[PDB]
Amino acid sequence: PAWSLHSRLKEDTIDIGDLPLSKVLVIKDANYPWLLLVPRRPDAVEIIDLDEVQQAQLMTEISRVSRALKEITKCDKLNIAALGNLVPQLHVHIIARRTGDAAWPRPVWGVMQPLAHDATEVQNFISALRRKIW
Amino acid sequence: AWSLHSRLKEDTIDIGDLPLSKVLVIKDANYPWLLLVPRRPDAVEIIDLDEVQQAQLMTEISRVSRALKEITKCDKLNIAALGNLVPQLHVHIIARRTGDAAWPRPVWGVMQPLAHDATEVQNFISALRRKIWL
Repeated sequence: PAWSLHSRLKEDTIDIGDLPLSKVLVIKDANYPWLLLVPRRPDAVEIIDLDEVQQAQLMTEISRVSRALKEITKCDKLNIAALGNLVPQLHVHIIARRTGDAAWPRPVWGVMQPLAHDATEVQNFISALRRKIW
Repeated sequence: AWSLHSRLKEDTIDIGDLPLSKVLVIKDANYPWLLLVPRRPDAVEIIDLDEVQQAQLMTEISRVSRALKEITKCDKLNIAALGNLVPQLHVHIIARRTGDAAWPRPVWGVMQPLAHDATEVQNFISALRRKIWL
């Protein structure tokens, strides 16, 4: 079986690379430093749809990526979530939060209209991420 | 020695302990809603846990989320470590249904909490204990 990224996720992200299990994506909303991990298992919707090895690997990847994100952003608090009420394909949000951000202290989802990235600001972000993760 | 954060204690009912995490039911009957609270003093982020603890946390999230989906026959699980207000690391595991009060939004802060009926929550608790602890 072959894997491909859900079209809704593809539309809302910038592809920055691949880990052993997960595709690594930057969300195009610039309100927050916001990544997705998308495990490359066909038909996976819930974490428990992954096999045991893959579940363990997903935790390793959440650990690695969330630490890199906190180091780059010096954020006050990480938010990590697998929600998927609208998009079936298993994806894990990893979001850097700050007390001064647009949604604080609430969770980000649905609070603000998405902000477009400045191309230079996001490339610096992506570069910093690539160096730390890989 | 580890202790549950006062706000978590106020908002939950204690249903038992796994090797790493305390298992709690949220006092909001709008959703079948659990917390896993790793019993590591001072833990705030998942990355504050050591590698073994993070691995066991994934095992416990998987076990509890599978049991919850089996009991509730829910449409979708939502799993999240947010912690914007309460520093102590806790993982929400929530059963979502298309007919629920917040659907399709994430639940947090949407609706006023509902009080549990004492019989229905006890039955939910016993059913969980049977699945999780043999």
